[PDB]
Amino acid sequence: HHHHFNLPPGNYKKPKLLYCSNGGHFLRILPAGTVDGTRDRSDQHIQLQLSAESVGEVYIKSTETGQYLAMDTDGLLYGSQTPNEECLFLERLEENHYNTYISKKHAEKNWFVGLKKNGSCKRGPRTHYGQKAILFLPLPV
Repeated sequence: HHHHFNLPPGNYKKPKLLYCSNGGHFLRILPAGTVDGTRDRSDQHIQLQLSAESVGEVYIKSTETGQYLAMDTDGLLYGSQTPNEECLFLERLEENHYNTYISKKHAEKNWFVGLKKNGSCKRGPRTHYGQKAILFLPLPV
């Protein structure tokens, strides 16, 4: 293990919106496969269904398009049509409150899912423990 094992409560029974406290954007996976964030709660591409593959390891999938959130070899988030190694994330509690998602594939490098204040996703190498960009709150749809 390269990381702690404090897990968030909550479950995967229903879809969620992944709200980033950094700028208040919801993670969004557009049909074209791009990933970013939007503050529009009415967006049809921010409803996500998480599922556990192993305790603390999850897939994050767009309920609208079926695409899986994934992080590529250069740390960019993209929507994948099919599940692969780049789609698994270690879901952990952070700051005794938030959910953080570490790329399983690049876990030794501490690459997280994160959104900047302007709503653009952060590239893996630019993320790290301590940032507000990596902190999310799963909200009901």
